Amino acid sequence: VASKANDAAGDGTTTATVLAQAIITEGLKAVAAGMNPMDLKRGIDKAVTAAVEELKALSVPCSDSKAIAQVGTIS
Amino acid sequence: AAKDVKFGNDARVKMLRGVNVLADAVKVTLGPKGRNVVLDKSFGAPTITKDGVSVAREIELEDKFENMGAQMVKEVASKANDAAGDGTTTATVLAQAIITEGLKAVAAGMNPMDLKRGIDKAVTAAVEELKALSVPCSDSKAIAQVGTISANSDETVGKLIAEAMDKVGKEGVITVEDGTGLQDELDVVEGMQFDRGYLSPYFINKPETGAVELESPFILLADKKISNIREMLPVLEAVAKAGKPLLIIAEDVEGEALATLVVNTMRGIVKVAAVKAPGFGDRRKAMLQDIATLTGGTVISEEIGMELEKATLEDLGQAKRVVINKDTTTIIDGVGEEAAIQGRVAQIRQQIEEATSDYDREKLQERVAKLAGGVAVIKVGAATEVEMKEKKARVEDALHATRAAVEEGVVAGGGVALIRVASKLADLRGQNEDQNVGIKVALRAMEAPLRQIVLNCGEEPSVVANTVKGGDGNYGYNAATEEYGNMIDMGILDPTKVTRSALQYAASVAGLMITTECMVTDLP
Amino acid sequence: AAKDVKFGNDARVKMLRGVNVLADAVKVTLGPKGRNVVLDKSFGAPTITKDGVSVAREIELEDKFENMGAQMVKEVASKANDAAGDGTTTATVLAQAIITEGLKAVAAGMNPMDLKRGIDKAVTAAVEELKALSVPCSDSKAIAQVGTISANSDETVGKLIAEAMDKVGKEGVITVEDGTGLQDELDVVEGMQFDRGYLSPYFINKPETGAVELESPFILLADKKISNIREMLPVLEAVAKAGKPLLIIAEDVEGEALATLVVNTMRGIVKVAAVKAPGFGDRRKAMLQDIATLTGGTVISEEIGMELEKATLEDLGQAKRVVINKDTTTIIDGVGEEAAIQGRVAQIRQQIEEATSDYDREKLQERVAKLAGGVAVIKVGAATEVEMKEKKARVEDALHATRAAVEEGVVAGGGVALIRVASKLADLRGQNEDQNVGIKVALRAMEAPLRQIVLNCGEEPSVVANTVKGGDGNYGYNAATEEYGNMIDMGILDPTKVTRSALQYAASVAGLMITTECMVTDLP
Ligand SMILES: Nc1ncnc2c1ncn2[C@@H]1O[C@H](COP(=O)(O)OP(=O)(O)O)[C@@H](O)[C@H]1O
Ligand SMILES: [Mg+2]
Repeated sequence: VASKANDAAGDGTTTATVLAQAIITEGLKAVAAGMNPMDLKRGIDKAVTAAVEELKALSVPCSDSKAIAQVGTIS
Repeated sequence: AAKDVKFGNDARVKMLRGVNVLADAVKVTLGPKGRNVVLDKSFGAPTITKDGVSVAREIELEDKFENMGAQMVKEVASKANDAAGDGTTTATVLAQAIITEGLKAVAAGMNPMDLKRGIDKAVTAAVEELKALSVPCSDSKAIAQVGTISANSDETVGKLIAEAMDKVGKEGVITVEDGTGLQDELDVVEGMQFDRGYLSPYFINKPETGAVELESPFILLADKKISNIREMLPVLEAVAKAGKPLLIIAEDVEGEALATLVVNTMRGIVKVAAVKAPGFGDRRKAMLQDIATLTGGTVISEEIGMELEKATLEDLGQAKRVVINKDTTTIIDGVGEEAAIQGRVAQIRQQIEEATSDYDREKLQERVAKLAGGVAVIKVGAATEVEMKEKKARVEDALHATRAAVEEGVVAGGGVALIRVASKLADLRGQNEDQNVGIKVALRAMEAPLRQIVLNCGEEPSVVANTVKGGDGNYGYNAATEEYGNMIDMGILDPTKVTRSALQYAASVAGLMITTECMVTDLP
Repeated sequence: AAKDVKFGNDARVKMLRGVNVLADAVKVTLGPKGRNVVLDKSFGAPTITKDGVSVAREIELEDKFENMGAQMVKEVASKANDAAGDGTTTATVLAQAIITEGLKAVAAGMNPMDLKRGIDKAVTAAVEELKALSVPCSDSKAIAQVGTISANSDETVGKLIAEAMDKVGKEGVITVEDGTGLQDELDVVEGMQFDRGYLSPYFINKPETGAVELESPFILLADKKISNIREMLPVLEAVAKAGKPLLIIAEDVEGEALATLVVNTMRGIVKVAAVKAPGFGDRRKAMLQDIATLTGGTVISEEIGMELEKATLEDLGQAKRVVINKDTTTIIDGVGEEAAIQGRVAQIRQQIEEATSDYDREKLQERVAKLAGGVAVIKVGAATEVEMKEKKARVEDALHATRAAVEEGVVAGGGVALIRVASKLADLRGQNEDQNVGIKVALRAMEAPLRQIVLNCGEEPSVVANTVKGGDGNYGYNAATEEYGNMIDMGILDPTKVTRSALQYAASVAGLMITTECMVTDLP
């Protein structure tokens, strides 16, 4: 995850890693509760396809020099 | 003594294994078709047994901790039996079922406090459901019914119990003695029982019952706390040369004279036993005087000046028998004059005229009850001595289940009742998703006994379980004959008390463990 | 005996682990929703408990050093309880909090002596803040209030305490006895209590209280130091054949006769106990004569010629009860004549006319007080014996918290008070940057109890902590019901004495450790 995140945008690799550790922790806990892992997956994926649409909706264009300097700086 | 302390997970894992060894050894004996456990015995040949209570008693593990696990379940499952008359194994079997699944849950990273809540709810709910499934046992017909079944199809055992209850009441005290002829006998006789047990296990002279049986002994009725053995020497030397046992009823008996009387009996000259007096404070005064009257004995009150050093046989009470156990003393046939016992009744009955409180009226009534009410004795008749003390044993078994059947009724016996109540509350929810798991753990635990009976029989559990669940009420599987039917009709029943007690007691120790964070014990 | 010596860091690391095992085992039980600790017991089934005092008592480690750590915290937390009535656990939990964080600091290379200064300031300041947060408890209404809450919503317990204090004063001696009926009783009776404890723990006959309870014993009032057991043989043989206990009050009792009386009771014939006389020098003369008068006994002064070999029962005093603990003796109902006790009062009252010093006047007054002031006894009534000695226990609990509430008032009980005082002094500075760390270590240690209560309940600590901080005064979280509110209104309160004591005591041992450079012990 950490690696692909990087080939993709060259940033957010830590975030990615943090999310994965988190999906895994929680998911495995639910597998121990006796849930069906293939469904836990389908749920996770549905949740995500939805999240991505949500993000594309929150996204506002970054086009002025100030905004660009801001992403640069934060990075 | 330096201790070994274990925390959280370690603590609980040790506990789990401890309990598993207990349960795995004890559970294989559950059905009507249990497997054998071989129990070594220092001298001579080993013991082959299918009796869970016997197996349990032997379980003690090397790993302290692991041991503590096992000993904990043992303790509580024995209490189940203490209060119900059975279930020791069932309780253990269920105890494992919750502990296993709950304990996995905590270890997976769910909340212990919630898991307990869920289990506890699931139990509360099932206990209710049990009351609903429960078929009453109230009339003489029903009494004799559960008696006969509980005594293994023997219709005459059912009869004798029904008759005893028919004579002294469902509450009245019924005891069992060895029979003198081939004929059964039922006699009612002046006597009494009170909720007070032996002061030392070393008083037990019938190891198989965990009980003290004393043959027509003298009874000492002191009123002080017997601490010194000195007060005894006159009375303990008269009842020595009289070649008879001696029962002591007083405030208490402190080590100084207790530990002496203990070693004095367990391989020693005068064989005796002592128990605390019934009641406390202002009650015990008259409550002890009642037993005096009943046994024609004299009460040695310090508040009058008399001491135990100033006492002879003429002061001691007398009764043709007396049995003590863990927590009950019952005296049988008191030599106290009829003119006296009926006289005391007249005194107390009058005293009820006071009616200053519904507590005082009811408390004086309980006293009239014990005294004039009497004790019903069953003498078990048989052809041979082997048959005799065997039939005698089943009569005691049946009496147990019947007293229990009266109180809370009976239900499907094969595990069935538990399987049933569980499939009923299969929507049950909590608030935490963690409490759900709690409820489910508990629910699925309730299938354990049936699944185990079936397994022991060499049949498929899942298959029998599923079809028992498919039904309703007391429809079940009779592992003995492999037919489905109405378990009660088929004569496979447990008193409600016992199935409940088993469950509640299993649940208690499981919750306790699921919430244990620390464990302290001695160094290996 | 060759020793093993550890220095500086080694020494402290060992100490830390020692304390951590103590605290980690004891702390899991803190809340109204504690977890269980399983405590093995040689024979029989283990003990499951949520009682930190019980857990602590068992903790002793193999690694000496590590053990010394644990034992040190144990000592000091028990003193907290000694002086306040509670907090044993809380003290431990806070003790860890400081020790952990302070001890990291020292190891990081900061100055121990400053770290102590900072902690000690933070504490001094918080103790003040506590006095400010404190709500008084003075009138009968307030007494009964904290009583009832401290006795678990039982309004009748609050009443009886309020009534007792209403009879013999907020100072007056109040004891608790087993009840004879169903009714509570409150009687005032001639007696006395003085700050002097048993000479040997082996005198304890009630292991659960760590106390000596003797039933209407004779009282020996010697005036010399009892060293030889020879002086005893006449009196110790009369009180043997009298079948009664015996209390000894004299200068002291030296091993020669102490160690003999010790083994003479712990599994032996005459069961007795002895304590030192109250006061020293010229005071003890009359101070002992007071007890004589009160018990109608004779004082055996060597300065008169009488010896203990020249003493019979007629010389011994008498009282219907007497309880001794670690450091208190209180005698209940002395048989001394009214004409005598009132006579002695008249003698002493007159003697106050002297008024040569505000020390002599006040000292003769304390004597009049004990003698004519009397002792108020509560008899706890109940329906069953189990209920009885249970209710009796909560009455003693409540009495404890009430005596403490009177002295220093009450505050928010959920850890809350501590969390509060901490968020108040959150600017506090020292001079060393090292002293700051000291203050901060201490401040943040004050959140430990709340954080822990919350944790034991399975809720988030940080979140509950933050919102308790967000409020004012006695706003807090009630872990039992999970509602925020006014802790005092909601009936969750600690006497101010106990919260303070706990804090101060934890702070003492923490600083002691942070300033420890060497540790000497025996070789493994
Ligand atoms: N001032 C700040 N306060 C809160 N979040 C910040 C701040 N500055 C940067 N971040 C966030 O921290 C995240 C960290 O980026 P970084 O540490 O490089 O993780 P990654 O490798 O996943 O990019 C970014 O997602 C950004 O949103
Ligand atoms: Mg980044």
